Amino acid sequence: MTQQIGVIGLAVMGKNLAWNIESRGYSVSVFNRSSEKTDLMVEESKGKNIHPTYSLEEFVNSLEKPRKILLMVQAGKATDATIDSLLPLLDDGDILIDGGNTNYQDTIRRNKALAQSAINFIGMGVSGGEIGALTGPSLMPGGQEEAYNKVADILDAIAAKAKDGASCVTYIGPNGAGHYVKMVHNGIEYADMQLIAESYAMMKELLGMSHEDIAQTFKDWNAGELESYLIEITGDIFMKLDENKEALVEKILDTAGQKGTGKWTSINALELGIPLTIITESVFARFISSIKEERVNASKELNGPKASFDGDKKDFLEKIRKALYMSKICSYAQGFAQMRKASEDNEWNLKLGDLAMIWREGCIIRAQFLQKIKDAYDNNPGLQNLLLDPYFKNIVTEYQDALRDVVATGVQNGVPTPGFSSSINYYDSYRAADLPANLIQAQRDYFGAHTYERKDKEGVFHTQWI
Amino acid sequence: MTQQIGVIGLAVMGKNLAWNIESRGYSVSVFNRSSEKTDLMVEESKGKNIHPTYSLEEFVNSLEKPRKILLMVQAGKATDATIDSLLPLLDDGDILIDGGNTNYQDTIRRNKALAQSAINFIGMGVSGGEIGALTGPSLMPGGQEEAYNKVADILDAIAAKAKDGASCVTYIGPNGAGHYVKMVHNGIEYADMQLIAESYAMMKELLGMSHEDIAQTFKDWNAGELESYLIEITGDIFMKLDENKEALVEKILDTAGQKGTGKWTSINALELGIPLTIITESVFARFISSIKEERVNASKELNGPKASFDGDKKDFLEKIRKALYMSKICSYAQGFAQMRKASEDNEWNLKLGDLAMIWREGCIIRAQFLQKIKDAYDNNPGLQNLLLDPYFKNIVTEYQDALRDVVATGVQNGVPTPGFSSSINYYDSYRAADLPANLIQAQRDYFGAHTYERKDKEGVFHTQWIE
Ligand SMILES: O=C(O)[C@H](O)[C@@H](O)[C@H](O)[C@H](O)COP(=O)(O)O
Ligand SMILES: O=C(O)[C@H](O)[C@@H](O)[C@H](O)[C@H](O)COP(=O)(O)O
Repeated sequence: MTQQIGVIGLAVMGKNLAWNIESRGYSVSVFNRSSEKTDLMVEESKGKNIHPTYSLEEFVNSLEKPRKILLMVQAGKATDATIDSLLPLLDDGDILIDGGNTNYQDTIRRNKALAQSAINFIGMGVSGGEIGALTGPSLMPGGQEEAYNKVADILDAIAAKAKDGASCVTYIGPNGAGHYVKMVHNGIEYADMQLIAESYAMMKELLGMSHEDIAQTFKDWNAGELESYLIEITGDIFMKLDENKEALVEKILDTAGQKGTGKWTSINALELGIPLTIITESVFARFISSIKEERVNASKELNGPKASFDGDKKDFLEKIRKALYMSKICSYAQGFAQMRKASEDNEWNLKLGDLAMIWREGCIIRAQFLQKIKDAYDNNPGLQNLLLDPYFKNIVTEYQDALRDVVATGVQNGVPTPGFSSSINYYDSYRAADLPANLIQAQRDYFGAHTYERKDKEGVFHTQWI
Repeated sequence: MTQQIGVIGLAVMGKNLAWNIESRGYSVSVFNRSSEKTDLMVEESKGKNIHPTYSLEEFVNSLEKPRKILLMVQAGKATDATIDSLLPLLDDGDILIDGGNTNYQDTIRRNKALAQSAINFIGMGVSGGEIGALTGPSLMPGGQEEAYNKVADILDAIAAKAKDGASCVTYIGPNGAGHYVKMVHNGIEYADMQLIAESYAMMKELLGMSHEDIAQTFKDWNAGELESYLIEITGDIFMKLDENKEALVEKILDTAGQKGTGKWTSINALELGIPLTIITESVFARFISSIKEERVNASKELNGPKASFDGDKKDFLEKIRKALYMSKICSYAQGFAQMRKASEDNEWNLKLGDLAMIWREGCIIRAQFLQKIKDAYDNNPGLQNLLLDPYFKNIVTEYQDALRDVVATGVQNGVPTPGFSSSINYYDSYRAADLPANLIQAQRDYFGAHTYERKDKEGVFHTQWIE
């Protein structure tokens, strides 16, 4: 008479999640304010246990208590509009689940407001794309821990499974913790794609490699430690030829699009005081990407060196490979330092090892790399920074020679390497016992009387320099 | 019996500004809610036309109308609290001037709310420090234009005077444009200091020079095109001694303090879609400087190359100079691109040439470099980007060779150069006709079906990439 879970908003992401839930033996109610999308789902659901509803009242009354309602509607005001309409129809203990690409600060607000109406609110990050939602995504749910455990069985059944069987879902933390770490996953994803793009730019501009050799190189890289979904599809992309047997990717306009999640991570890092240089450079790299016609006009006015390489290209290709793997470690080390601080500031008590665990499959950044981050936190739960992990430390201690060679060669040949440059600069600053920040403190004391501390004496000092 | 202008908040900044005003022949009323500071300044103003008040009602009733009130109260709630209590006592046409380090969005809110009660509001950036506030600071007032004109004489009197005879103050724009431009100034200031810090880092760790040679180099640089207040005081700083013959700068804790305007500029750039890489790296550089204990522990676990240099040090030191000057050009170009975008979105109608004009003196980033920015916009008011100005373009055309050599050398010797690196990366990215964002777009279409556009034909496309 009543279904076990309900899904509002039946675009392709909501349709696929509901179908995923139904494929595991659960009964699902579906509703869409525009009932035409409900009418096509039912025809695409011949045989499936999908119960359509054509009103919020009928939808809510269709669900067993405590009601489990998954919100898969457009982010922003539509989500708040759907919440406000449901609130009069719900009963105490009902559970709302926002699976959209929501800013975590809105989730904090909705969770706080709804809780005063005795209503549970789970903001859940969902990663994996359209195909990921239909077969097994990465799921980052945050909110009331008790309400999570009441829906954990459903989430665990639909989530992607790692090679050790563990489902790629776990309780992240209170209120907005889930949507927060989904935002950080996307920020990490930005840097992964930009580092691949810089490897690609070096192979094309500096080495003059054809699209076939570019694809084969990424495939060879994918058979080793760099194995990842993004590197896999990068190999497939350079295989996709077009009308006249040319690389289709070479005819795509170089203007990188964006939703909020990219700039949101960088803004949050700045607010928290975390040096998220690599991801931020990637976000900034998308900004420069978008002013195409301005760059086209600047290319005719500003000259640079002509890229040339007189050495062994296969040896240098391997240096790019080392540079890519080391830059991932530096980028992830920054992203996990941000989550550690956000956990502390928001009192989320995050378990960073669990985040790497649920990112091993389902999500876009999924890679064997994620298993070694989990190994890092499994070996040392108090690990203060990824660079200090014994395995990762041994890598960057080795690969730094190739990363320096790759950056310096890119700079002398006019090939921009913002992600590579940021990684090596992060490694050199983080390991530096003494930075030139003492001169910054001396200047601020000069013109602003901002005082300073000393390296030998303890206390606060001010100096009349002139 | 009445005064011409009033100052609320008598810490050092509000004090010196009140004394600056009084030094020009104006009558100033002063107030501070904690009367401790008020009693002290009346002792410090023996013989000066300073009328002290000891209640908000007495303060307002002591000023001639339209009343001109300079608020120098702690930013945030204390400033909004002062406005809320002043409002019932004011009359239509009165003018409030907030001169603290205020987030421009707060100024937008206050201005529009107070406009509904016929109260003018001016958010004025103040740059120059305590001494600069006493003699002549840079002033960036934003608000109602006819409210600025009724106080323009006072501001022009107290502002620093460039050697054109022009004062370092202009009507910046409506509402929060004054505090916005002040915020970008501080963001630019962060980068100027980080670039100087990197230049110094290359001298100590790579070239092995000591404080004597480092100081004389910055003075040598300050005689040429790089002449700036910041580079000048750097040379002075590397000469202050421990009284045990040591350079005092070397035993200062390398944990850079920071306040809002630094990260505010980067956060704003990220909201506007502006590539502010150099200022942002400098903000991030201060963050990583703060975890000193985390760094000293990493210093014993993460090794790197032993910095060694064998070539001609004087040629390379000159290369560092060219690297510093070109990095400023890219950094300022990013900052002035941000301001151009911000005025477009806020209809502020900013005149960037006037900004560089009033930063020629009084402010912290003041330098002959800012005459060239003024000369750029005077040469081309529709300048797309400072890098396209013929003078700057010729500089970066030649200096890019040096900046590459410095960045490559520092990278090979483990000396971090985040400002130098992001500047040459900005140059190579801004001038790149074709960037590798085509691959990023292809990937976003692969896993997200976000679709893409093409270079040859036109329209929007989505592709089945794998079979
Ligand atoms: O599926 C995921 O892992 C992420 O959620 C990501 O795929 C996001 O949802 C968009 O697809 C890309 O976002 P941008 O437009 O910011 O690249
Ligand atoms: O006069 C100026 O230009 C500034 O107002 C200055 O006095 C301010 O104190 C710092 O430049 C801000 O930088 P911090 O955030 O490092 O203080």
